[PDB]
Amino acid sequence: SMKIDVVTIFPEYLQPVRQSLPGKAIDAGLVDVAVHDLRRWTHDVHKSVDDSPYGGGPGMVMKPTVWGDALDEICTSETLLVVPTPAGYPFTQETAWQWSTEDHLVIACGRYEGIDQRVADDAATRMRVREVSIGDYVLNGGEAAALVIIEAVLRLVPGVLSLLEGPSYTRPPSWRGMDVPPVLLSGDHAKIAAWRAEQSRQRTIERRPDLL
Amino acid sequence: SMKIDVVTIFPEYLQPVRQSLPGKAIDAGLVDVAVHDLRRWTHDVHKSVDDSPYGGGPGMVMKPTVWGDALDEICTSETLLVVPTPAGYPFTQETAWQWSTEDHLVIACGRYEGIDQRVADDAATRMRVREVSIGDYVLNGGEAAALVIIEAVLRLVPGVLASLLEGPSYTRPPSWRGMDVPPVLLSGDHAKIAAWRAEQSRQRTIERRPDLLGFDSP
Ligand SMILES: Nc1ncnc2c1ncn2[C@@H]1O[C@H](CSCC[C@H](N)C(=O)O)[C@@H](O)[C@H]1O
Ligand SMILES: Nc1ncnc2c1ncn2[C@@H]1O[C@H](CSCC[C@H](N)C(=O)O)[C@@H](O)[C@H]1O
Repeated sequence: SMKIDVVTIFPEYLQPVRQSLPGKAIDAGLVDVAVHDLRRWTHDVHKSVDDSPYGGGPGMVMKPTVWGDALDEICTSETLLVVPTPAGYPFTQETAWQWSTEDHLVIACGRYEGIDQRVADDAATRMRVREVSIGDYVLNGGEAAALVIIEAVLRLVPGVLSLLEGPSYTRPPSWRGMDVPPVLLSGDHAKIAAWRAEQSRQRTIERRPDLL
Repeated sequence: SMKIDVVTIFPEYLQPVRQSLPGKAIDAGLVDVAVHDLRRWTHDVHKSVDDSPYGGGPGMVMKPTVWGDALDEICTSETLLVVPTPAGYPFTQETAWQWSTEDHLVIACGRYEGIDQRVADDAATRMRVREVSIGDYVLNGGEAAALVIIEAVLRLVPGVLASLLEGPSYTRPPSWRGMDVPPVLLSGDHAKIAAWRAEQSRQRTIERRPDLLGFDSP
């Protein structure tokens, strides 16, 4: 069984992935995804989640007192706390495999310039904390990153959801003047495998030379 | 003014586009985002969008005929056709800057094992086509990739407006749970604050992303 708790100021962002879980998996207790509005843990009538950065400059920083109360309530000693951030370690398929056998993931979704660093520092003294980037681009908030992480992790949990793969084809054999490569129809399955390997090599050279 | 069309067999999965920054840019009229159900272009009783691969292998491939009809209707020669795929060129901040100047993005979201390669090949005979990966992991579908791409592009479009990681940030109170904000940040010395932030950035980068500074990855 896996529990995923997401904490966010935009809880509606995660509702479609919640509803996408198959009922059989939920009923079997294989997976439970819960979403929490961070504003439940604000202190003031204005429900403030952010404040000006120490040292100056633009933007805002999310408040440690609010996040600290949220994580105190949601996390336990078994929690793996995931903090999406463009300044994080890379989230990769290896990470997804590792996290797919965790009992409890908590995803803390940030906004503005991120979460006051003492939140992660303090949490790390009582649980495991993982600051991760999903790619070399900047989002406005952690919610889209949470969606990517949830999808990549949960498709590796049974019954829930080096070289590049080459092109794929289906019927019809000829379409808009373009034929499916005839080798694929040849019934020479060793040759087909070699053809696919060369297609993957060429595609990796063209698109991802870093991988070779 | 930008137009983004998203084509998917799961249109409800794109509802998050109405939240947060993409939602506000939608409300401000700077961008119009339309989501289309690919099954609208099917003709059979069962609305079939997939068929088994040629050459063997597991899974299913999205049929070219249905996609070709959809893109015929939605795209023009001016369109930038975005095809998310883990086998694509990397989508990066540079890509986001480039696409932020485009008049029309169409995002073709795959499912199953992906879309028959001739769909992209055919589209490229009349428009620009970009097959892109959003990262070194595997999603079940292109819908989450579309949301990432839309968010990263929309925050750059004029009307809403480096090679290093940003260091840590702090806000009030100055002491919390016995944990202090670094004193330099409280000191008011702008030059010492700038130098500390630059050092924190470079130290975080070599620890977390040594590749960005030209060092081996672990
Ligand atoms: N590449 C990425 N990977 C994971 N999370 C990201 C991300 N890019 C942005 N985020 C999320 O979005 C939040 C704000 S981005 C932080 C800086 C600010 N957006 C700016 O540059 O002006 C982050 O704290 C993180 O939660
Ligand atoms: N890293 C990534 N970047 C962009 N899109 C991705 C992606 N991973 C998955 N997708 C999307 O999800 C769809 C199905 S994944 C495609 C099959 C894959 N070879 C597999 O291992 O099963 C793709 O066609 C693409 O639209």
